[PDB]
Amino acid sequence: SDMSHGYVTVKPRVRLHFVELGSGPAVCLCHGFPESWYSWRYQIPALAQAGYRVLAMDMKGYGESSAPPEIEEYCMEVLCKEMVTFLDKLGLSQAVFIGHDWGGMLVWYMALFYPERVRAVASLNTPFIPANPNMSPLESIKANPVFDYQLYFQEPGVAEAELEQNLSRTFKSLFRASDESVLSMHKVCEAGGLFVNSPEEPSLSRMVTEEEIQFYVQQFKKSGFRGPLNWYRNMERNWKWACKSLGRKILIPALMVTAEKDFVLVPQMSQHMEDWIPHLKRGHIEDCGHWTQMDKPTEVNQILIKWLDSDAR
Amino acid sequence: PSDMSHGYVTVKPRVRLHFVELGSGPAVCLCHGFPESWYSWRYQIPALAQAGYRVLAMDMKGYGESSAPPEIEEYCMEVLCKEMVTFLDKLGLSQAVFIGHDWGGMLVWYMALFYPERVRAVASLNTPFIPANPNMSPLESIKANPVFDYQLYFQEPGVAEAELEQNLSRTFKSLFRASDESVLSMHKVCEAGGLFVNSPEEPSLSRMVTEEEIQFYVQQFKKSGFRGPLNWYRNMERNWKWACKSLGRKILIPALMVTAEKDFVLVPQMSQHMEDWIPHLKRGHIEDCGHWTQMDKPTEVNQILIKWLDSDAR
Ligand SMILES: CN(C)C(=O)Nc1ccc(Cl)c(Cl)c1
Ligand SMILES: CN(C)C(=O)Nc1ccc(Cl)c(Cl)c1
Repeated sequence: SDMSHGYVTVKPRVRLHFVELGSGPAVCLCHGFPESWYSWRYQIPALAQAGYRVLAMDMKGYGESSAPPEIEEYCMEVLCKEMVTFLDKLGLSQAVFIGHDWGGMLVWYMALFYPERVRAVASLNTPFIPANPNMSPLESIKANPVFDYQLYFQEPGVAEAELEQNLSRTFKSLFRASDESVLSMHKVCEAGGLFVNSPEEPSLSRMVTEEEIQFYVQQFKKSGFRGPLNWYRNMERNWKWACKSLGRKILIPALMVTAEKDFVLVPQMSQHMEDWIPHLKRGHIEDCGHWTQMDKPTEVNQILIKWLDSDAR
Repeated sequence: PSDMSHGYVTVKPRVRLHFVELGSGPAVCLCHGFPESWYSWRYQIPALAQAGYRVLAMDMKGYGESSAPPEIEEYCMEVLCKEMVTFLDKLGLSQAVFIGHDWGGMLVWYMALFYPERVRAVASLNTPFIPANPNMSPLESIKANPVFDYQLYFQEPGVAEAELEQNLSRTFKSLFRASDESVLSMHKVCEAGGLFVNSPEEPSLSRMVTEEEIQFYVQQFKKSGFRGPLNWYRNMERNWKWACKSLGRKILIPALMVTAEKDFVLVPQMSQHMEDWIPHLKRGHIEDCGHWTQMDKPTEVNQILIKWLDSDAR
């Protein structure tokens, strides 16, 4: 309510919500899973004070944005085309796209398929992986044992039941520092699911407060986890769309920000990205887990502003 | 509306302001008049955005999707201006160019007077800047010129509301007309019954508007009615008292005064000697242009606004 709330209808059933702060070049912030525009809480005033027009999104299936139950509505192709329509209705020819996690995956696809609409691209934790035309996306998940949670997120209604059971428990178990993390994502089920080692009433992490956790709880009461989980349920569709580009390079200015303690989106996954992205710049945050914006907000703000002032402007 | 980006800012616990947003560049805040909408800037919105400006076309307090409290005090220039400051604060805008028409034009002058640090540049269509006379009554100023008789008719709450809400399609078809098509006789609102006495039950469509454009204003005014819009007129003494607190000071920021040759209420002669109080004042004049400036001559408005923005606001 201290924020300016924007609403853009991209499709007759799809309406995208965003918070707006500041003046200057348009900066579109895209959150990950299971997040909110609120994940960019420390970045919003910092980027606006630096001289940028901040557009922090509530991604499709999250918060005040439309959440259709259809799985097909959450493929990279549909999501990217909606983001282009979002820019068109706002009268923006270009925008700087900064994404984290699943938002980071979206921003790379936006830079690859629509470079004329992306002034500059930045990604927190998520690397740019060029699709292998000879290897199946299911084979890539099963190769590394750490991605076992993704297979558990495939069947609709299964992960939804566990994540919606107790919202306060869900966010308190997920939004933790790496040394405070008790998640065993490498071996999901036996029965317990994602939160087996986590207790019924988990302790509050050093990054978040009770008020911050309760904000995500209220937001996820509106639509649940179906929409957010459907982002994982389009692995074959996204692989086929990424194969359509093949060989082409992202020529626009780019930033890759790696997190030292992110065990799922490891910094080593970002290697050789400069071969596919010639104008790639690098950022690295030590003592930083998966929840980059929450874990090290000061380091994120400094890295983003420095790059925006030199490469995006 | 469905093709537009819709923004919402809660300025007070009971007051929420709606706006349409288009383009990138310096922030340009468009403020409509009475009994209008953000839609009155329909020709200006894509034109200023294409010219390289971030357009914020307001639904003023008491109109459309914006909050409409029944209280008269909520529509005085003091409350309205403070809410616009809060609107800029929550959007993270240090400054914005303020372009107003009619009652919105009055707002932009007060915004430039009391808050010049938040106004990059000020522009007004038809509405002049008149410094309040401390030794002259506000009620006597309206009674001096016979043309402002309709304002006295707009004072009693519920009276004008009943006539304006009776038939919304008839209301907008009788008001939104060119000067040569105008059937209104606002100088004698006492002898006859209402404002639309000379107008027929089913008035003809004006050369400036289409049937679908008239239908938009009808749908918008079904939400809150005419109480909120008419309360802008019911704060004459309160607005005069606030204007007297500034007395002596000049508007030092860049300014533009756009006069309309055929506006019989906000006559171009009312804008005379404005440069004495506004040193950096620029001028614009549209011939064959009635009260509904944006509606009447859209191409002329766009050209005058773009030329002034590129030279005085940048
Ligand atoms: C494919 N991607 C980006 C993910 O699976 N990200 C992701 C998001 C949330 C969590 Cl809790 C985990 Cl372990 C990974
Ligand atoms: C004090 N002002 C600006 C007005 O009374 N403006 C105004 C608005 C609408 C109409 Cl129909 C008329 Cl006659 C005057």
